[PDB]
Amino acid sequence: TLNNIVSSLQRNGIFINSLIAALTIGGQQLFSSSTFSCPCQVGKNFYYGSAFLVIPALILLVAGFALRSQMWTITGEYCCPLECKLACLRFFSITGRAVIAPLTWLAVTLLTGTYYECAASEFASVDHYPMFDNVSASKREEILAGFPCCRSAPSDVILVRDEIALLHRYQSQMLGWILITLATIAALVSCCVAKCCSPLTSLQHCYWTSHLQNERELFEQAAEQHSRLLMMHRIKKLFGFIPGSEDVKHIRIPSCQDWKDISVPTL
Amino acid sequence: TLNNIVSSLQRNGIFINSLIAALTIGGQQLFSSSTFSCPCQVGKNFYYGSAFLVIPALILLVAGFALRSQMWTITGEYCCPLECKLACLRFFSITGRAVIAPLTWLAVTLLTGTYYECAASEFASVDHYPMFDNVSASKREEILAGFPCCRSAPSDVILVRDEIALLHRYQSQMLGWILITLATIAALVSCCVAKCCSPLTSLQHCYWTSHLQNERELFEQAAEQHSRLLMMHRIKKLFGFIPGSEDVKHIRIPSCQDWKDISVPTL
Amino acid sequence: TLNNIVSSLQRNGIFINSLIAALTIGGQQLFSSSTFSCPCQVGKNFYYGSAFLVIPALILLVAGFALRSQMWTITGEYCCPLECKLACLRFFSITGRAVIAPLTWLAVTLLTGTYYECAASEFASVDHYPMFDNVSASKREEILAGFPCCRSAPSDVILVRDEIALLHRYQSQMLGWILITLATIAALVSCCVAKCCSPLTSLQHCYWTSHLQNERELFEQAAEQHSRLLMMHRIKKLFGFIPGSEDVKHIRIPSCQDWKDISVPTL
Amino acid sequence: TLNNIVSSLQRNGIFINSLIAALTIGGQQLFSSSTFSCPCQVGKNFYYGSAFLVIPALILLVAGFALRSQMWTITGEYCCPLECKLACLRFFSITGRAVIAPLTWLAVTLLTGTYYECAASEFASVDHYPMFDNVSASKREEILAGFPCCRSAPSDVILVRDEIALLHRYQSQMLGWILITLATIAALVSCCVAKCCSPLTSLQHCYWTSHLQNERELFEQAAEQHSRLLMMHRIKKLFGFIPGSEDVKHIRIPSCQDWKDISVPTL
Amino acid sequence: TLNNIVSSLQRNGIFINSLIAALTIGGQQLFSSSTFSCPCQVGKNFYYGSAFLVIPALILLVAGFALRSQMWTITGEYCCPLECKLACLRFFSITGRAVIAPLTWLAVTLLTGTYYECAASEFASVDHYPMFDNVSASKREEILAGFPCCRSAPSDVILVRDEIALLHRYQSQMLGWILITLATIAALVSCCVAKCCSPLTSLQHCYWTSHLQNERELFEQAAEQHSRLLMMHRIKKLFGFIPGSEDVKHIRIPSCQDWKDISVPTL
Amino acid sequence: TLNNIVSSLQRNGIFINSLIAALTIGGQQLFSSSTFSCPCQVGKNFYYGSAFLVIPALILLVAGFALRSQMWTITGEYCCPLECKLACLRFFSITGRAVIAPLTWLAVTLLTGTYYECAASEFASVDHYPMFDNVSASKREEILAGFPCCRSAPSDVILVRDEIALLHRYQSQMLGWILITLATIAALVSCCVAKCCSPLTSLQHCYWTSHLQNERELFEQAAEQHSRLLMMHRIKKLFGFIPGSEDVKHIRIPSCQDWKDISVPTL
Amino acid sequence: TLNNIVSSLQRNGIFINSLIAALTIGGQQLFSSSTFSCPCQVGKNFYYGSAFLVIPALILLVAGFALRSQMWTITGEYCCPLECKLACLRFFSITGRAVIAPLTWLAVTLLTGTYYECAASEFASVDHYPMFDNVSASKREEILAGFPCCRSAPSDVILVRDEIALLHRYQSQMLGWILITLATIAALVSCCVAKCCSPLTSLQHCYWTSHLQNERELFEQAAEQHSRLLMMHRIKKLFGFIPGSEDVKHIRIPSCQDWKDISVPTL
Repeated sequence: TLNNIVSSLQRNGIFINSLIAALTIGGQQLFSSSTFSCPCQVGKNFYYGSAFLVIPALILLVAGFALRSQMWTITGEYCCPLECKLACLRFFSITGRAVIAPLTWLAVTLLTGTYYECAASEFASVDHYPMFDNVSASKREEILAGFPCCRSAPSDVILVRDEIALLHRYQSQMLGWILITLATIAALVSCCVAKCCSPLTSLQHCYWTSHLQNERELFEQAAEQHSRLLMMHRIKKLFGFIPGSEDVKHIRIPSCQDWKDISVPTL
Repeated sequence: TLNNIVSSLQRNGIFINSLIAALTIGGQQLFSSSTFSCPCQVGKNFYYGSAFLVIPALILLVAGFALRSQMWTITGEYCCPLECKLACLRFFSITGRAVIAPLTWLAVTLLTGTYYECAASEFASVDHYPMFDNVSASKREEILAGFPCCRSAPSDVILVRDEIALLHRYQSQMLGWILITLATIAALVSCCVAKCCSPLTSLQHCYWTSHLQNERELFEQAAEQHSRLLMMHRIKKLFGFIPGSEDVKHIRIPSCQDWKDISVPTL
Repeated sequence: TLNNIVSSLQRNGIFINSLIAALTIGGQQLFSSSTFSCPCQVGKNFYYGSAFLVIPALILLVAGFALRSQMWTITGEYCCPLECKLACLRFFSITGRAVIAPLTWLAVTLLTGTYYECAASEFASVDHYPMFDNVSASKREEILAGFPCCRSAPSDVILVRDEIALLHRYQSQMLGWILITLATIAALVSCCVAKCCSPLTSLQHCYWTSHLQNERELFEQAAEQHSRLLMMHRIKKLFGFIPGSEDVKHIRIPSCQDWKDISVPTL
Repeated sequence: TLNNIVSSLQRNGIFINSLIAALTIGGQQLFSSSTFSCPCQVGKNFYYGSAFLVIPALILLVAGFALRSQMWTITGEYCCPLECKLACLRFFSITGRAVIAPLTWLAVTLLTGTYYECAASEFASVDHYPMFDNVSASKREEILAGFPCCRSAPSDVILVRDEIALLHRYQSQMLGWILITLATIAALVSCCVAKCCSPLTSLQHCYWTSHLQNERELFEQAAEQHSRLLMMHRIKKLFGFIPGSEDVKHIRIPSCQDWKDISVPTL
Repeated sequence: TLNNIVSSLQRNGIFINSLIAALTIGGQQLFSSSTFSCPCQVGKNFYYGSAFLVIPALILLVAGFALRSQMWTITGEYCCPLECKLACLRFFSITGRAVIAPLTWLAVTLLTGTYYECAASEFASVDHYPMFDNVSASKREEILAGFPCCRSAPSDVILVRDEIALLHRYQSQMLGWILITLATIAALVSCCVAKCCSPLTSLQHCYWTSHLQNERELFEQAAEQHSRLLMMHRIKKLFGFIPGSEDVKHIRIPSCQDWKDISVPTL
Repeated sequence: TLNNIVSSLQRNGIFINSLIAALTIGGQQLFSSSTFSCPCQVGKNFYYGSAFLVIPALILLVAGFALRSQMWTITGEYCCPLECKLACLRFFSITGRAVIAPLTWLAVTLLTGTYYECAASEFASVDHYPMFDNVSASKREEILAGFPCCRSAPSDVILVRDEIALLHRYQSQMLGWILITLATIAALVSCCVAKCCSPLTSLQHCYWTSHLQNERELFEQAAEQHSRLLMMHRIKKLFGFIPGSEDVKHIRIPSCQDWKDISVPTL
Repeated sequence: TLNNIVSSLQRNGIFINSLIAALTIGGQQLFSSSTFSCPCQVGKNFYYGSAFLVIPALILLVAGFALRSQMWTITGEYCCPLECKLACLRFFSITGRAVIAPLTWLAVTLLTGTYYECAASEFASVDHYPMFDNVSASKREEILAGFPCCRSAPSDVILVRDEIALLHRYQSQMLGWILITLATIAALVSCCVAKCCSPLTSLQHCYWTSHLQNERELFEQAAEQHSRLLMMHRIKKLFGFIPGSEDVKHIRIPSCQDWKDISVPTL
């Protein structure tokens, strides 16, 4: 009964996607909490924030594609009629499974806002501030590059610092919501177009998916068993008894040519 | 006996709806407690409050529609007599299941009132207040935009601040109740009209719903088994034995054309 | 033996009603403790108290009616001799089950008294108080509207405040008892009239109720099984084997017209 | 063996009565501890104490009568020889079960004495007290109405207050004992008269009570089963198979008139 | 059922790789936390940081290759047509398993950044610093070599120290991301080329891998059993009974030449 | 099933080696923590550090060789063609098992560095230090010999002390890494040469190892049983019954010569 | 299965030796911690340290020899060809088991060093110390005899005391290592010579040891059973029934001579 509910969960797309999203959230939380500190330099703040913001998204997307064995088969079909559309639909389902990780990472990282502040702490528009008039441009880049990591300046500076930080957090969370909404809308219209383009009815589709899963599992079982039987026959020929046999009555001593023979697997 | 009560709960619309509502409430509580802070800017306070207030409602509604497989089938029927009314009724039941999430999120978020204060902290009507007479309009937008996040001004300011906050909380909770009542009334009249328009009697309807559930489960079971049998026959033809067979007496070595053959699934 | 006592409790009207009442009490306690604060405005105090006092009662009553499936059947009978009286009696039992929630909520909320103080904190009769003579009417509405939420005024004000609060709590609890007594008396006379009007004897009534419960459960079981058998025959016709069969000897490959055929359920 | 001792307790009148009394005591304790505060007004103190003292007694008595199904049957007999006396005896046993709740509530509430002090804190006889000579009658009602809730006056006032409180507690507990004794004596003489008037011997009575319990349970079992059999026959006629049957060989498709037919239950 | 899921995990490449990565991370954390301290010398800081950075990577890579028994067989094939490509593919899978450890160690050690600071604390570009103008070159190497381990100098020195440390941490984490991205991209293009060059189809490949695993396990089982049977026959010849036999009736005392005989195993 | 996984672990070389390494690490940690203190003499510091560093390595190596029973058999073969190479390979496997302990002890003791500081605290190169110019050579050996155990001198001395200690820890850990790398490289090239020199194929080798293990276990079982049977026959001859027999009917009293006879075991 | 692994451990020489060593270590630790205090006399310090150092070693060695029953048999053989060498080998194995205790006790006691300091605290070479020049020889023995137990003298004395204590601890631990190395080397060369001198091959030896163990256990079982049978026959003769018999039909009353007879056991 345990394996019953195990497979029943395995089929559930919702459970697998929720697990992927929860794992991404937790991993991102730990990762940010431990290994994130702003450089607080002048030219290198941007790249530092954008790397954490973007790179793991690409990594996780490429992982979500490459870790699906079915993707390799469909690529082999493409790599050097109806079948084209069916391949497109399988690749579509693969994309649906894979895309959940980069977008959840991006959404949680933007909603938290910590990365964005560091990423765009130099682009702050400072035109109506009383302390920044006299300061030289280079000195301006220096004072502007210090705000996110820490505060050591007088109270007026920490005031303007907190105001800029609040503005940038707002911008970050707004980007997060724009991305969430755009992604859900795109996924909806994409499922709509996929259903519209499908040459199958609503019943043939279920038979199709079941056929795919059963076909893969059955061919792997059969191939493994047939190979084992052939190997067991090669060994019975060489030694003179079947490996599983009990109380074998005839044993054949191998010669010096038989070893040479069984060296090669005949593919 | 466990799966007995599991399916018995699965049928219960009341239990599923209560679970959806409890999960939405808890998720909203955590979400608000962790990632909510007002920008306390001048033009950007509104959008920030309205995003949290509205966007997750749209997200959850689109989710409640799209996650129901039956909706995809009915759309396929619509996508390029009595059947039209039956499709309308199924889509109606789907809507009934889906609508519970956005309205519970909206009701709990309005009753709590925290989002509304930030959302409409600029529109405060300040005409009979003694400190706001002399202040310039821009300075007025600046002092008005600071009240929700924190208080650093003298005691008179914190007094007027607390009064405005109480007024806005009142308005929020009133909107919450208006929405709850309007939604329940609309749901009631909608179920009434649906029952009135139904061409079925009170008994044919039960037979209908049972037929729908049984039809879907049975066709998926049958299709999966038939596909497995056909695949098991293709493998018996290629290898020479049935994958489940024990003590197979005849094994056929595949040729170089058979692999080419079994490459294609014949759809 | 577990399901034995489970159904035995399910039949018990007393247990179900006690559970409904306990759940309403607990929910009201939590709800009031968390999301209740007085606006302490001038015109908006009343509506705020009356909403919490009244709206959930209407909500819970409409819920207690609409969540009973039998009510839908009786409405369908009414919706576009002896049977009329029997329908009246069933609807009466439904009302008996449903009414327990709004009245328990109202009784507990009035006995607690917290809502009533806020609801009617403006209507206080202030004619024999020494501080309210000179105060202007608008200023009077302002001082009167502040008493429930908090006290910041001198000791004389907190004295008169506590006195008004005690008077209003008294009025609230008295209303609570009047409502409890009126409701119990009405329920008693209503059960009396229902028994008096019943055209059945004391024995035919038991047979009647048992007939109703058995009729509903049996027709749902039978209809579900018959639909499953018909579906299993349609699938045997299409595929060539019965879904439950083991070691099927004849498999029929479907054609391109059979899929079209089984697309429609024949209702 | 569990249901054995469960029914054995169910028969025990002593256990059921002890449970009712313990539940009433605990409920009264919680109720008084949470929702009881004196108004400390002038004209409204009395009604406030008398409501808590009396109303729940009436409520619980009407509940103890109305919750007994047998009472409904006997009323139906009365509602529009030996049988009259037997009905009187059944109604007598019902009264014996019902009366335990109001009298236990009254006894515990009077023995505690908290309600009585508030109920009769205005009627105090103040004729030999040195501070009450000069005070005007209205001022006297004001000072007299403040004693129970709290003490803020000088030490002489708190002295006379504590003395009045002790006197009223004494009166309350004395009333409690008078009520307990009167109730037990009345119950004793009432059981005596009931035994004296009973036209049955000491053995016919046991057979009678057993007959009543067995008659009710048996008729409900039989009626339910007979109704189920008749319903199962109506369904066999409509569908063509009995709902419990396994491997049904003949299935009859219903026509459009059969649904109309089975719509009505034939009562 | 335990060994079922044990082997099912054993097959999972993802689980084994995740376990290797987690173990490497934990071991690196402990190792760095306990046995890492900078020498804070002048010429020897570099080698000290580069050893920890690089050497364990080489060690773990050579371990990941050498601990795979299959690698020894393929090397024996190489050591003094289609088979060459198949050997290349097996060696490729071995590389895929092995490479996960050195790159995870390098990535975690660079992302942490502690090693890099010590490794390149001498190469700091000091051209625009006010305290380093006058200092002699040798004294410069001395002050520059002290920053990572500890701070004892005045506040200006600890300021410039913290700035250099932040710059070097930035450079380290950037190198970490460059390495992660380059490694994932190389692995992707490498799997692509391997799939492109594979002379097998998508089905022959599964049969191939299953054949390899079954062939190895079966030949080891068979060889062990055959050797045991031959040994049991040599012992039956020498002693006169089979080691497992019960109630042996004939025992042969060995002579002084038989011991000489059984001394040699005949290979 | 327990003994199943017990033997399966017993075969695992990796598990046994990991256990040996963990035990060596823990034992070394305890040993160093409890019984290690520097003498802080002048001529005797070196020997004291080198003993702990080196002696347990020799001890553990000789133990790893001598505790393997197979080593005794191969030595007996050597002690006063193909067989020589096979003996070399067995001795090689023994060495592979044995070498893991001394090198792990050496690596952990060097990486920790505590022993090395004491071992080479006299050889410190003191040529560019301001306090050591004037001090006489003997006094120099005295001040130099005190640094590791404790510090009682002024702050300048503890400064130079900490610097020397850091330098020596660096040298120790560098030696540790050099030893680890040299050992792994030597083990790799040694396994390579052993595989290259092996006159067996990749399959004959598995049969060989299995033959060795089975041969040893079987001959010990057979020899023990045969000896027991012969002894049981000597006792049956002397006493007149077989030791395991039940309900022996004939008992023979031994004479005074039989005891003399059974005194000798006939070897 | 429990006795299976119990005997399997019993055979393991390594487990028994490890247990002996652990028990000796723990016992020595407790013994030293509780009952060890230096006399701090002049002539009696030496004997006190040497007793604890040496005597328990002799005790434990004599115990390890005398507690082995096989040693008694071999001594009986010696006490008033090939057999001499076989006896030598058995006595050798006994020595191997016995020697582990005295050497572990000596090694742990020397490595700890506490005993040695007390044992040789008088022999300290005091020739280059400034306080010991003037002191008279007897006074020198008095000051020298006080250092180990406690310190009450000025700081210069505690300095020279700690230095002497460190020197003596060094000497102790060096002796410990010399003893460990000498013992392991002697054991190795001794096992080598024993294997070299053994007239048996590598297989006859296993048969020999198994024969010895089986011979001892079997003769004890047989002798016990035969004696029990003879005793049971003497009792059957005297009483007239066999002690284990059930429902004995014939009972013989003993006479006054039979008691005299059964008094003697006939040896």
